[PDB]
Amino acid sequence: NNNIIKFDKARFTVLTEHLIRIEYSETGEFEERMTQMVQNREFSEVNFDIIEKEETIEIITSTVHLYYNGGEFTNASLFADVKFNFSVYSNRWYFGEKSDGNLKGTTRTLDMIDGECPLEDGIMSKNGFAVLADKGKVLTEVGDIAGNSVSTIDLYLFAYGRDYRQALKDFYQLTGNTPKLPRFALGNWWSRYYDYSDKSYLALMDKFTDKKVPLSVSVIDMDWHKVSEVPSRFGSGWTGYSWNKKLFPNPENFIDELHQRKLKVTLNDHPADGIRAFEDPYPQVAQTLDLNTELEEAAKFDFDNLKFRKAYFEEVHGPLEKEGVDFWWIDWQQGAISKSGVDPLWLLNHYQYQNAQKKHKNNIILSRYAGPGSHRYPLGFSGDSVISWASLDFQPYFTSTASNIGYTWWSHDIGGHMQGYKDAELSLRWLQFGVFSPINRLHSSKSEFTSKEPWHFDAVIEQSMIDFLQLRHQLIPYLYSANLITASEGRALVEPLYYEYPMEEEAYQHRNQYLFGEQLMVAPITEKMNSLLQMGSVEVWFPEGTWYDFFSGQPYDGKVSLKVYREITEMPVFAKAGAIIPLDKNPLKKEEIPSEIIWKIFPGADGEYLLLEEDNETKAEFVNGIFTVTSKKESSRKHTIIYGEHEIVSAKRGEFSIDLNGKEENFDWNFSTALFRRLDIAEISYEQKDEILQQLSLIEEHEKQVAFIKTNENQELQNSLFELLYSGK
Amino acid sequence: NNNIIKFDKARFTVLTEHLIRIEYSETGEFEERMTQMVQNREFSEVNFDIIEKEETIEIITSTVHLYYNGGEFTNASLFADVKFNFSVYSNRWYFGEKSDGNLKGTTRTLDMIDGECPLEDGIMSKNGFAVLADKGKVLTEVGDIAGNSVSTIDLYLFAYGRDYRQALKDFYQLTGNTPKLPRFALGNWWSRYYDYSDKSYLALMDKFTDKKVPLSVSVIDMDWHKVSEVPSRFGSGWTGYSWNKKLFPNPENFIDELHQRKLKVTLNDHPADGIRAFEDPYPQVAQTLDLNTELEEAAKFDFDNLKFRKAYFEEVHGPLEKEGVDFWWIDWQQGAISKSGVDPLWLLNHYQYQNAQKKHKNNIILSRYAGPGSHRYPLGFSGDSVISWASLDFQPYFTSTASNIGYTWWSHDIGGHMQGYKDAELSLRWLQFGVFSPINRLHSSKSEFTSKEPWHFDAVIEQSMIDFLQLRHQLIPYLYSANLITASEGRALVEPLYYEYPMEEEAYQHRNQYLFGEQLMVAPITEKMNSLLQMGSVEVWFPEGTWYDFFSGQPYDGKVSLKVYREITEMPVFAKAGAIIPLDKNPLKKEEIPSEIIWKIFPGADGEYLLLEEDNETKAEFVNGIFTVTSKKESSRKHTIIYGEHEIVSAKRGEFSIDLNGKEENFDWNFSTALFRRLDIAEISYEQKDEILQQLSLIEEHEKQVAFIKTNENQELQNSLFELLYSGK
Repeated sequence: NNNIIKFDKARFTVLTEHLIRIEYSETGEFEERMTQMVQNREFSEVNFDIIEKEETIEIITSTVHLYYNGGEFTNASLFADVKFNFSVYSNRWYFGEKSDGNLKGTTRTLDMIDGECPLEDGIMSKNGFAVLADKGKVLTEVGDIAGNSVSTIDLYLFAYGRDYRQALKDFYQLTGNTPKLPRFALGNWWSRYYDYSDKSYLALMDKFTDKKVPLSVSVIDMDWHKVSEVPSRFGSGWTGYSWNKKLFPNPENFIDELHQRKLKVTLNDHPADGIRAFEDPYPQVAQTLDLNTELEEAAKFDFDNLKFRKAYFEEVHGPLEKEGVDFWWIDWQQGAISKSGVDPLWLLNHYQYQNAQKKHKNNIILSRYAGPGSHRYPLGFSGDSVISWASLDFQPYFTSTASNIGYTWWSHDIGGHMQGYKDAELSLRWLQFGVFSPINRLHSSKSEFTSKEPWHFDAVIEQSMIDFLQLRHQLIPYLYSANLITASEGRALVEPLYYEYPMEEEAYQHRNQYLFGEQLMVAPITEKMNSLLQMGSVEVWFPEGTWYDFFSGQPYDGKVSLKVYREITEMPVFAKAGAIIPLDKNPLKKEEIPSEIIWKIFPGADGEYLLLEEDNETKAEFVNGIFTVTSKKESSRKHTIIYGEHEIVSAKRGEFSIDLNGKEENFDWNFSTALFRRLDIAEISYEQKDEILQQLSLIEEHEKQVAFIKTNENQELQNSLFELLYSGK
Repeated sequence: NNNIIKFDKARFTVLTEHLIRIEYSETGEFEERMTQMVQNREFSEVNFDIIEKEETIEIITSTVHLYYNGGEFTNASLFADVKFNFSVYSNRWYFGEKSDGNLKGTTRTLDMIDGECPLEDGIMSKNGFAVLADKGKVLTEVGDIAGNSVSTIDLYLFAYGRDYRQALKDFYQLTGNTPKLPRFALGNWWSRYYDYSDKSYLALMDKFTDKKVPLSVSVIDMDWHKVSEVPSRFGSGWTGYSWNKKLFPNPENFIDELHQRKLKVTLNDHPADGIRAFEDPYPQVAQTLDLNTELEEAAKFDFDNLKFRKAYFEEVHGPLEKEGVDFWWIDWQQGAISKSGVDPLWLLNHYQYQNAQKKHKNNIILSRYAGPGSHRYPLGFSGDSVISWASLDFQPYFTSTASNIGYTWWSHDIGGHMQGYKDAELSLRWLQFGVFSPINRLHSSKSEFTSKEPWHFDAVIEQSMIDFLQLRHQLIPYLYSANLITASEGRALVEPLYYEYPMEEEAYQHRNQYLFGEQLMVAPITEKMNSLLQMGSVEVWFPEGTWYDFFSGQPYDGKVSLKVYREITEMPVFAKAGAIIPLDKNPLKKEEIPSEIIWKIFPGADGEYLLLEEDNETKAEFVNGIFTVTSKKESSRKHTIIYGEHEIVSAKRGEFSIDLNGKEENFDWNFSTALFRRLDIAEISYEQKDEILQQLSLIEEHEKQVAFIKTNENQELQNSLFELLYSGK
């Protein structure tokens, strides 16, 4: 290509104006094969300039000067200046050195993490550049490990400035797009490390139905297989591939019952102790792998070994798949050691994801993060988080930041995995976040005390959990459409604020705040409520424009940073004037695609929404007060229209256009009602409640209502009252 | 041997079913010579299985699968699975990696340690396996350093599960048994970093006698030699080999006076500055080592050098030994550097222990820990601990954990060495521990304020210290018998609870609690007393069975974890029903072996005790209430029998049998007396004392006495009263 330049023992490939591959080869041969990370180096031709001398080369694009002075790559011989002024003297990359500015990415797991842990770098930087080292093995054409690259140094310099979305799109072009998820992945999952029987698991699935909680996925954790029944001469029962016949006497019939309830079924797989001589598949595996059965030779876990992988997929998983297991939960915690030097977690996710496509279209796994490019193998499984306010407070930041290395389908144990402390409000706050996260999978530890069942809790917590779990299914149309946008356009469902607002300092100062698809902005509450107010709070940054609480219609004039207060049953989620959000009208109804969609419109601006589905595209447009719905293909689907407060049209078939210029724009939300409710629940003096209600009702001028609350001795009560006055301004 | 297998460049030796040597050699030659650590690889033949293929080998014993995949040893090529289920996924050893579970061992020294310090691994693990790397030099047949092993990797995989005592016995078979100590080592030692004269040292030894404190050892610290009198051109006076003639004008006569008092004598040796030209032995050493005397060439410390070692033993130590020095206190603090790569501390302990056997049978040194196998050179000397409650609180755990690397004769500075803070109760608690430790050596810093003399303190502390110092000499028969059991059977005097109770979780949760020989269980108090109770406390785990306070007879029904309270003058030490403890009846009487033994019997079960002595074995048996004493050889020894409370037989000669079925089984200890004493000393309100005494006397039902104390506002007083109610149940 004209986009390739060789100099001394180095090779430079200008992939985009903002992305340069940098290689070193001792042997004069450079690597064309794919790697664990890189799937594609075919990019459209771009313009750049070169200054090539006897001893030095300079490559010049719109955004970077890359310099190479010959010899081995050192911090002195290989370095780059960006053509940006985001910093005073952090604008230079030096080979092998770290600079300030990296917005971070993700890490393997939250196992044993109570609150924060360190993250790896991503490709996004406030200073406009990042280097992504390719240290992986080469692949063959069909995707097996081929050994060591002949490019013994192979780097990708990203110099996208603060065009983070383009950086991520081009990262997906280099490393491969995220595959499409199946719609079932986006519903509620039930999971618990608990020794259910077939009977008690079905009873619980039937109780969810009776309780009006919709589920898409039934997880069965490790007590599906033998555990205490494993003789100790074999080691533990952590790894298992044999049903516990007491609990599951007829596994296929049990899985058939979950399938009749329209559930997908996954089993926990702890692979590290392989297939030992007590296991039901051991005689077949022993025959295939020529094991010494009289010395009970184990088929040890070895995902570098083609014959082992084949026996694992065909003879260990295969029989369980025939019984109706839909996909695999790979729960790998036993380290990064293999003879090849490839992390066994990477070998599991890569080969198991590929194997899962044989039985079902667009199938998934559930496994931990295996490094850059491992987004090709959804879903992410963060693991054994400690049950704490601190863990919840980290998790939104964790989730949105992961988009910076393209890993956009994290599934967290909703409510936390293990250890930690009981607090029903923590459980409820965690579920609110989970509903507005990539995947909503309830899971817990082996404790008798950690079930995430809503009815574990009091009547208030129970009803709120059921409400949010129903909301998750209402959101599946929006989630599935965003999923197809991830797969086709390389846009994350969960974005940090700085993707949309890269030049706004406040977009970097609200770590737990994020965009959720294109129409919603979420600010989860991740701190225990103030008992004096009976409300939790978070500081929300409202960008320029008019924003509405998604639930209440409470309005906010951006741009402003404002502390917002919500009761434990309520979550801060916001939509702009002109937002159009589809919702399943029948979230409890078992059906492949919604028979009815609610179009929820926020007045005050034009807008539009494209609902992508398996077999259709439906465009909702709101222009000069006219709402129009059209689709590629016709269907019997019935559309409901909600304009602000009011249901305008109920269950109307086919394409149509309705004029909403006539209709009531304003939500009911009003200062006086909200004021009365905040004062009423507060655990403060009745004399203070009486004085605040009286004075805020009597005082007419907005500035004097604010002066009145400014004298209040309760500082947090001032901030709560200020939120209502700001919304009522 | 059939117990030897070669594969690729590796050699495996199956020493036991649970112990495998693993070697790598580039040259095809493997090491048969002894090392600093390993003295013996002759073990009886054992059965095991092999699966040997073209590219891999598996060795299978009753407890482990060892795998080697060929090539250099890496975490991928060399690894082992244990045949135990003590953990879910910590059952695999990987070459060069650490696993969870190690119960730890010991470290060189407590120099400058205030409380806890990190310890090295031992051979014991809760998960059932440990690797002990042999990184030492090879020895010649006679025990000199021969250079580098030809086994450039040489490892010992221990896979004993929780059979910790067998692991330790087989470690002693590999590394050599601990030698027998001499009986004098087990008595009280006096030491102080203080510039005594011959006259003032003898006066102090005569004051111990007048004060009824028995001593076995007289330590003379570094002010024995010139210190301030050393010209500064030579460096410091820390190293010295020349008597200070002002303080010791006639050293042999002074040592003769200590010998007439039946004391053994040791001098501090700081070896690091060698033999400099001012020293009394320098002219002889200079002649032997061909030094340049007109340039005052020093004989620098060089224990790699055969001629230096010979001149050190014969011409430096030899003259002081002729004056009557019995053994050497090696106080080495000057680092681990030598030309050979052997730690100078190891060279000192190895060669000085060997040299000490020339002048006396079963002689000792006193020196810091020099790594695995250095138990062959007793005694351990932990050094310059900081005087603190924190240091004392670490020391029992430190001492029992050291058994896990076979280093079972730690001598700690009793009361702490230096710095820290005055607290007479800390001094008394420390001496209580020391009496129930491997060695009871009182020692202190150069301060005018840190003497460990009992009469330094008030009359209460003084009497209690004298009482415990007398108890140490009463215990010498028991200690000397345990010493011969260490030397002959490889059983530690001090064991962690988990040696006896490996499957009891509570045996891992009482770090300062230990077995002391086979008949006593000790729970030292290592925290300042609660001034409200005037008592200190420790949580004691009582194993299954009936236990008695060794001192009071207070009973405890196991299994239970119970906080116990003792006045500062009292120590928690416990014996089971059926325990038989010999005691010297005449601890102040200077005599080589006790002329009279008290047999202290705890009623309620059968038992037995074997008293091993220099020239006799005496068996005490208690079966169906009949007490029998027999011996290999006859003697004039007189036996006293104490059955629970009562002296049954006084000063009876020879073999005999007495029936104790007739005699009073029960101790005097009673709830009411103990209750009155705890309330009486407590610094609480008299109204509370009156109400507790009245209500606990009136309320008849045990459950209602416990309910009454459960309402007490003083939580620690509740726990103290609960201990008495539990013992009275």
